[PDB]
Amino acid sequence: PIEVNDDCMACEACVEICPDVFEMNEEGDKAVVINPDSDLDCVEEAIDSCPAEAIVRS
Amino acid sequence: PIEVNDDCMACEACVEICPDVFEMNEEGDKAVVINPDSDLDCVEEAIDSCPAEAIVRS
Ligand code: F3S
Ligand code: F3S
Repeated sequence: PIEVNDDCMACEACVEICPDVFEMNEEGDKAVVINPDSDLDCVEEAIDSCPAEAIVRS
Repeated sequence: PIEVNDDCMACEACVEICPDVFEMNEEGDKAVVINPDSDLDCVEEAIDSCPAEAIVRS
């Protein structure tokens, strides 16, 4: 499944690109995965758009 | 890791009991796991307190 690692810089590109799969935590300093088994094509876009390369498939 | 399945009834007991691990999604109808690898003891409490038995360890 999809995970956000500790390299997250809170860029929030993933939230803008794929809102159905990524949300920011309450603190607002790390993205959260709402559906870790998503097949949406925006997932690939979010991974490719993360500067921190924080989004991975485990 | 910890997951919330589709049986979630949005009881939000998990959010009250272990706020560092569970948050509600934006719609507010499903809990989200902020740290799926957490070892906090409140995780066990949240699992035990979920009426829907929606929280599991995969
Ligand atoms: S830095 Fe974090 S907020 Fe999203 S764009 Fe990369 S996972
Ligand atoms: S119903 Fe859902 S909101 Fe939490 S208490 Fe059970 S996982």
